[PDB]
Amino acid sequence: PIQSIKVDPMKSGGLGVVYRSPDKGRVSLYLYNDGEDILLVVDARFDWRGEQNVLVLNSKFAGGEWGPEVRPEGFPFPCCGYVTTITVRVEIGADGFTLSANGIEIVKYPYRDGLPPPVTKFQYVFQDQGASETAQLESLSAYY
Amino acid sequence: PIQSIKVDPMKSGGLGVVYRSPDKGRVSLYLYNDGEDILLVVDARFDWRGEQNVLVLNSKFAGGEWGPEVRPEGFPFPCCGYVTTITVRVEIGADGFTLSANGIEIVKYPYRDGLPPPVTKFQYVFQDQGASETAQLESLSAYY
Amino acid sequence: PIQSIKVDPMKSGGLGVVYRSPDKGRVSLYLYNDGEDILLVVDARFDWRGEQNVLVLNSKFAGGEWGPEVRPEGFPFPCCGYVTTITVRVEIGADGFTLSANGIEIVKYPYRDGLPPPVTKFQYVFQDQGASETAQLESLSAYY
Amino acid sequence: PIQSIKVDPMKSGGLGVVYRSPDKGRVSLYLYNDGEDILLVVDARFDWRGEQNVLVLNSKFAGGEWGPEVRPEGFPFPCCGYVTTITVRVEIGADGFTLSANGIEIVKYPYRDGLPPPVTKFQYVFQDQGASETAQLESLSAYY
Ligand SMILES: [Cl-]
Ligand SMILES: [Cl-]
Repeated sequence: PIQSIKVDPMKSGGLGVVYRSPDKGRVSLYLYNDGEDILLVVDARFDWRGEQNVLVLNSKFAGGEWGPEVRPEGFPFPCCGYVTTITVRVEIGADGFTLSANGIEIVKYPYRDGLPPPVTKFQYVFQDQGASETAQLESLSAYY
Repeated sequence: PIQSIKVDPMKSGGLGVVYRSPDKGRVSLYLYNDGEDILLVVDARFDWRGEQNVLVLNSKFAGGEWGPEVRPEGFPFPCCGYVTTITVRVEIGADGFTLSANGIEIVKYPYRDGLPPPVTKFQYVFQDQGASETAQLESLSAYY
Repeated sequence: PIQSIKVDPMKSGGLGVVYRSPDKGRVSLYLYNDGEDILLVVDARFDWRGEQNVLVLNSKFAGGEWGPEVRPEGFPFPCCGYVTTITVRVEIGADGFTLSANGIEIVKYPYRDGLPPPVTKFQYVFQDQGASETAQLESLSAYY
Repeated sequence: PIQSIKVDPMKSGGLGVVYRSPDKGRVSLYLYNDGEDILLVVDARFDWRGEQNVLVLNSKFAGGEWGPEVRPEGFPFPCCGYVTTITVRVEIGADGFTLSANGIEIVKYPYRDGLPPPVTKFQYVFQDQGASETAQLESLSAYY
């Protein structure tokens, strides 16, 4: 449920993960810096603390709390309570992260008010919430 | 919208399509033989004539009637109006077909009485409802 | 050893094969039309009739003569007797074909005078010399 | 020419890299532990300090020098002075690392005399030796 990869000062390219999704709970992806700030989170919520099939993007500093939430239409959660393999890739952009899933671009996310790269840790977290089918991680990836 | 490949008689192997899904309408996969009998159709109904996110399997002779329709679950229909990229593979068994989507098995279809392989056609058909994102086909593939 | 797919008239798109190579012999890719003219053959000679690791492109009418033979370089022929997995794709241009192996372009073949697309057959043929590892074909693929 | 990924205590699974090979020089892959020992190196030598198209596997402790060298037949170096995309995956086995390339297994390598996992850093190094076509890294990967 927790694993991660730790990379050389990544000021370009993209990280990516492949996982089997879960019917409940959520699957978050963390993009830390050296200060251990959160340059970005990608929180896909399958069935979480009240909401289904919701995608959240945010960023905080280590010590302070969260910023304005981003919910973008386009994340391929399955309907019907199903589960499938999802590919998510995060591109390290010039003016921001660019997120896509299963090869289809979800959204551009400009770097938060003084929180630019490099990314140095990339982290997958699954948090269960009573899931009949738990998430399964297949792969973590840095691209150059 | 309508595309196919003609193989050499396959009795062993598998077939694969890759496409971006539509928000409405349906996407059908026809496995024919010589006589243009449907050994199996895989009808992914995203929104079609009053069904949402419905997987239909079945078979009919060339100019015959449909058999009883199998309705499996586990098909990565995106929630909430979305479109994603789908990967679908059918393994041509010695028993029946084995259906998969995104590296995940959905169901076993024992061939219908009188409709064994050889398969010689693999067909893609998309049929529009009122979809704002029509499906676009990517790849058609035989596996040996 | 010998396998193919029949497409709908492709004038736009690409075709793909994936195979494990042999140590000796050759592997040819034929792009036919209706009249069974060779719009293009891609003849990878691993050891064939006194050529080692030789890439031959060419075209002939159905019951006609070969044209002048193009001999490109850059084809991932394994060294030292080895077998590997090859990925070959041909893009059906508006100019000619674009040849690729393992995500890498090898050459541009402007269609031969009188042999434009539509392509309707994509054929794989392996011909043994004295190879201790015969080639085994994996996938045949049209791209749209 | 140098990049690497740093992983959670990997006692199973496999690491992998995708690169564009170089016409000369060599491309080494390092599997370190926490002591910064070398659990394994995978040195593919395209054109190195006297030899062509040679594959070397070894392991040392941090302070002492190398062990017995392993050269396994099967690495897909290109002939002819060419370059192509190579996929190498290293599986973290029960009794050893298991190496394959382009989906074809090269060899089992049992853990060196008291040098078992976990792996914690995975590292790509290209060292040039007058190369007309330098290696290009595409991706580093941990598999679970
Ligand atoms: Cl027909
Ligand atoms: Cl014919």
